Amino acid sequence: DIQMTQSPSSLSASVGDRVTITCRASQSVSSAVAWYQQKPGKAPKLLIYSASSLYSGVPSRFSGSRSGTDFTLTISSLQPEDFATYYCQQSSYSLITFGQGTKVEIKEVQLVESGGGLVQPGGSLRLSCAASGFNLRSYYMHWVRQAPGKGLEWVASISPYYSYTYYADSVKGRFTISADTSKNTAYLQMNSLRAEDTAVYYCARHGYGAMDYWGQGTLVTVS
Amino acid sequence: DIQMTQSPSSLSASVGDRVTITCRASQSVSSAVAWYQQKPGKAPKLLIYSASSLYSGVPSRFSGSRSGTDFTLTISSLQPEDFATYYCQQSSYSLITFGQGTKVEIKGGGGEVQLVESGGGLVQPGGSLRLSCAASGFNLRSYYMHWVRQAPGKGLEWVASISPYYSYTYYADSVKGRFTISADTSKNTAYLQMNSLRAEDTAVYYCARHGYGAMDYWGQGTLVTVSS
Amino acid sequence: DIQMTQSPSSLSASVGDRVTITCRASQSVSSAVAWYQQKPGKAPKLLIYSASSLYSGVPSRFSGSRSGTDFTLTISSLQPEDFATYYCQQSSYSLITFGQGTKVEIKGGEVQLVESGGGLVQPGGSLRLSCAASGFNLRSYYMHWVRQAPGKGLEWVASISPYYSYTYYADSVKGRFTISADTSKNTAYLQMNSLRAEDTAVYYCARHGYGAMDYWGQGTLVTVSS
Amino acid sequence: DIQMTQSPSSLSASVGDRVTITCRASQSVSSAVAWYQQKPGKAPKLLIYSASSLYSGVPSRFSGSRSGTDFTLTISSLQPEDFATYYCQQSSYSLITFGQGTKVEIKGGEVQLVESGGGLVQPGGSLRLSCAASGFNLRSYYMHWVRQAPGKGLEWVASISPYYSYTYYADSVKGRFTISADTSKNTAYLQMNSLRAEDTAVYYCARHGYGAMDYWGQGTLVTVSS
Ligand SMILES: [Cl-]
Ligand SMILES: [Cl-]
Ligand SMILES: [Cl-]
Ligand SMILES: [Cl-]
Ligand SMILES: [Cl-]
Ligand SMILES: [Cl-]
Ligand SMILES: [Cl-]
Ligand code: NA
Ligand code: NA
Repeated sequence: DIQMTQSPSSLSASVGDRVTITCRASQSVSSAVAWYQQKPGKAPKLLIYSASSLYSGVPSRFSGSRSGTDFTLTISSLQPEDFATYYCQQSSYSLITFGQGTKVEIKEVQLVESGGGLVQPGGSLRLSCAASGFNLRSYYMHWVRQAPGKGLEWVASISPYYSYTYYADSVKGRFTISADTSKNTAYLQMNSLRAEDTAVYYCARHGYGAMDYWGQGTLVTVS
Repeated sequence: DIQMTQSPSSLSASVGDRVTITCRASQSVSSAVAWYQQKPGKAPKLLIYSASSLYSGVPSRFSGSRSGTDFTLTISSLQPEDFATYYCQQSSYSLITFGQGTKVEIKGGGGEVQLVESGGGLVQPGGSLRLSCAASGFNLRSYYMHWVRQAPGKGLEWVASISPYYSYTYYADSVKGRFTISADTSKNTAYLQMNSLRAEDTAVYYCARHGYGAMDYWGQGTLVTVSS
Repeated sequence: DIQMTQSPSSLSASVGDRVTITCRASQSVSSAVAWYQQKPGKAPKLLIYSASSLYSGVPSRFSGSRSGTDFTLTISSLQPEDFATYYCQQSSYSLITFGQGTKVEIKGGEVQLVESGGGLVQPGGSLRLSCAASGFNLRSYYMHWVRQAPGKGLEWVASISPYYSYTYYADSVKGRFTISADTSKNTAYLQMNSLRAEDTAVYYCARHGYGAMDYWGQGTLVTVSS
Repeated sequence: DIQMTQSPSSLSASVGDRVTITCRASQSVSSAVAWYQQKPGKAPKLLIYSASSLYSGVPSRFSGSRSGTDFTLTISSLQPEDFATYYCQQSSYSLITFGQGTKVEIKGGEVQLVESGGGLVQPGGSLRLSCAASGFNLRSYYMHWVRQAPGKGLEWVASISPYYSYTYYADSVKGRFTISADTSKNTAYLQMNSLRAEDTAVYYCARHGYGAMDYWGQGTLVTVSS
């Protein structure tokens, strides 16, 4: 006797923004509505119960309202730890249902990797890393990869202005790192692809004998 | 002077949803605020002016609001032609400014038939790519699946097809020996392996489902650029 | 074993006109002919299949015919939303082919803006963009230039006032761009000097109205690179 | 010419704890050591560089140390946002390497729910899930099972009432699943019969509080596949 339709299914905002998520109750309506937050890999956490009551310990920028059939969760000033999937729940005397969930996502120096995908062993693949906010000719750039569930593994680096290259032993003679200064883009040319190459591939900018700026990564699955 | 901050920068929604987009004026405020809709490849179109006046011909499901510095565009029930990017605009007596834009994208989609291509990108001649087409709302095991491509400013060109239950493949002469079509029923996904790419392969690649001796459902397409 | 020759490749018509598009099957023939509509930036949409069957949800003003090797798509009364490109498809048991397409386009009285002059230059180069207006007296309105870098948002560039040609510029183009207008020719211009890579964008010209921009041109692409 | 060995591979701690992570350079050694934090599904963030320099905007509770070959990251007082995986990095003039990583995990308050029994079955098979409760009397609360298919949303499965053991079921599992409890042993159960591919999911146990579900277990994975 209850049904909840949640909107939007995802949204991207910036830190400090005001975000609203709606759940429309299209059958029986009551105030027995709760909101949950779920971080990737973890169980849900209760935010609000009885449609508008703040759960003990939950920060005050979360609040809930009901107007007619519409229940709304408002995050008043979005914080970096707020990025998660949010669910509404409605309860009747006989049933419980959940809305479909809303993914809330983040977003100056910027790096964007592309090129990943599901690929066949033995073939070749080019990865790209598009830089903005800086001239990557003036920086060492790095590729670092991470197989699923495993650690960071440095793959290759290329030097500023002279394009000297450095490689991990594990990819030497198979991978070539390069860059197009005119396009402010760095590249990774992967040859003779194999199962160990399955990984998220990150591009990172050198600073301080370290890597201070990272892209979000592109997934390469070899199968 | 004026400055506008638009949020969210993007949202995904479904047909029937009520969607709200905010623009905060951080300086001078008047009700001289307008909203525009822009579709890909197209000029912007005016939706609302003077913060709440609907422009002639715009559907009544679009409304504009103001509360202090906060201006809002509301779509009361999202329709399939509403997926676009939206911009607010503020005018002063000496300056014009726009918000950064909000993209409204289609969600995915439930039990509705949907095709989503991916894998496009820029490659040098001789390079290779593998396109994927992820199906939702139906099992591609039961249907012929097609790839069709369109070079910029040119016509539709059939690329390849793959049959159900038997995996028989069919290719245009222009890609024989270079492209391979396949399907993975367990992932409900079709693929186009593209080897030995040349400049003339530059195009938007669409995946399409067979129905009625025709192609009844189509993806949004993925762009492939082959350039030296 | 199939081949489709589609005619015409383009045509100009008015709302309310009857429009017909033909595809001749030059090789084997069957009833397996379909017709599609495609609008700029969108995937094709199926209109008719098996030469004459109307696809669910398509308006009845669309119909498909066949006489011999010739298949025809008829739009009994063109509506504003029908301006688009149309394609026939033919299938055999071994092949699919598409006709080359027919663009159905609009032809007075209506407000129109048409930008031109875009092109590719090196940093430090220059271009003059022009915006030809019809349907209204450009001298009576504020005219604007707005640009959009690829993948990015709209950015106001410059405005010119009616009757007095007072000019207004965004800070990013001050001292480099000049807006002007020839009212006797109903054309606005954007002289773009000292170009830099960040000026790369589609440039639109827009008419002022209601404190906003009610009519825009289709834009002209400017690319600056070394 | 460089190699880092990181320990522990994982540790469990509470908010307010002092926590230390060690990386031993077993080959050439220098001050060129950095520390990174990474949260699930996100890129690493730089914390410390040159073994002891705090990157701009990193809280002062993070500090880095060196004793000979051993490099140590210390979090003086663990905060909720610090539960993450941490990595050390060493650079030479020719190579970069990373430690194997340290997962820093929350310990468990008094309330715990622990699901077990998840596993792999063929369509038509059966499983019994267990939910062990501690820190509260299960007899006095509604208990719920809620599941989540990979990359999808929460779906309520079943609930059982306190003191009278009334049961409630989702339509999608009616006639296949049975929820039960053993109050004397503080355990709830979900018997899952006649399984199908669509039942594949992480299954959570949850305690009723305030008309909602105030405590959740970490869930147990069920995979149904031919
Ligand atoms: Cl190499
Ligand atoms: Cl490939
Ligand atoms: Cl060929
Ligand atoms: Cl003809
Ligand atoms: Cl019909
Ligand atoms: Cl009609
Ligand atoms: Cl005007
Ligand atoms: Na010139
Ligand atoms: Na059932």
